[PDB]
Amino acid sequence: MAKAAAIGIDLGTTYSCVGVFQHGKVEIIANDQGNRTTPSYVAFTDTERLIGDAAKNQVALNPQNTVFDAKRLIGRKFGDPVVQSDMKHWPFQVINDGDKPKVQVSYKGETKAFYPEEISSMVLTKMKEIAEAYLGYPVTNAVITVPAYFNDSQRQATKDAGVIAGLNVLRIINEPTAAAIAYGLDRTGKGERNVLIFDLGGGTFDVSILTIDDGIFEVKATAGDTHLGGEDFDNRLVNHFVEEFKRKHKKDISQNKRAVRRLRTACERAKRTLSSSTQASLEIDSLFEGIDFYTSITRARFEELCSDLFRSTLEPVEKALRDAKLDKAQIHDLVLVGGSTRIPKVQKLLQDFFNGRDLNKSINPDEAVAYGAAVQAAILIKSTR
Ligand SMILES: Nc1ncnc2c1nc(Cl)n2[C@@H]1O[C@H](CO)[C@@H](O)[C@H]1O
Repeated sequence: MAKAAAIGIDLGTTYSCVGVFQHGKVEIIANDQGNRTTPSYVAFTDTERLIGDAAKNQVALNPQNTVFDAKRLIGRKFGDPVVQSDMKHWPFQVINDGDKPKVQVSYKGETKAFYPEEISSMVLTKMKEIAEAYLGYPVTNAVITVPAYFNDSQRQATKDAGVIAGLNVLRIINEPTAAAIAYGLDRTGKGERNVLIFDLGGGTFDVSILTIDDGIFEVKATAGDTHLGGEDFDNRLVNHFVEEFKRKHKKDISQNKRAVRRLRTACERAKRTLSSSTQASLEIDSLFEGIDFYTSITRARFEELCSDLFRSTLEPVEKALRDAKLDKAQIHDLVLVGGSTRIPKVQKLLQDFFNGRDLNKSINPDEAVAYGAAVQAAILIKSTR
């Protein structure tokens, strides 16, 4: 029953996703708000702890006590220059507990501090409960994914997050490996198969090159930008619309925190529409000083606004190829991961770079990692019996 069942969890930087493999198919499980992915956010309020959508939904009202980006801290020492640099950009407090970072917040009127693995365990507990509501019984066996570049300390702290969350961690597997499994790229028989995974998420960009030799995965190269993602594209749209509001009304809205956040969420929404329509409409009632902001933007203008950022995704692709010592024509498969890979201009730039090649994109790119983890979790629980 429950003991013969296992879930696959993509514990992402900005969003998490859970899947289950049963009756010959992967089911990506929707949360209680009907969303197939859940924000990797934990909010501490005057009455409760919120996880996911409810936590992300009140981030503007409670920024000091809304934790996100715990994955950037997990398995790291406080003195790590990555931690010291990131801390300057977070509205929540990060404290030092014997060279270990803790996020410090106000919860039910009291000061509390949490290890990154405790924050990530709250996200994992939510994914576990989302799976349990779908299945109708508690599932505790899980495969949890991590970036291919995670070291042993980061892998161990992710496993620790799983244990705190009440999950039996069958295995910690690499995100690009789970994506290659999702497309069945490890079941093509014999001979070395070179796979490139292009993973453009909400806040990070990862390029991975893998060689699959008779089911055995080998990481040949990892490249990318840990601070490039979908939210940089939302921010480019925001600057455009702030400048358009200034041209139409001779008013600067950039200082009105509420106006900027309402514009940001509307921009993120319009950006998604631009992946399937050649225009998107913004409909903001009373954006600033009672002025409605009803406008539109073409896909051509959005592509111009992010042109340099889209083009920058090709440097880590070239870098990964040189590190792996492979030319373009030596790559057998190209896999898209992350919601931002739905952007037509991004697909076109990657396909043209690989000389007109087809892209593996039939699986929802923000779901491919959980899909593969779910497949692996099923194989692993079956072998355990
Ligand atoms: N249809 C889409 N067109 C463009 N961007 C998209 C799309 N869907 C998602 Cl999710 N994202 C973005 O992916 C990230 C999460 O993986 C977020 O930045 C989200 O906006």
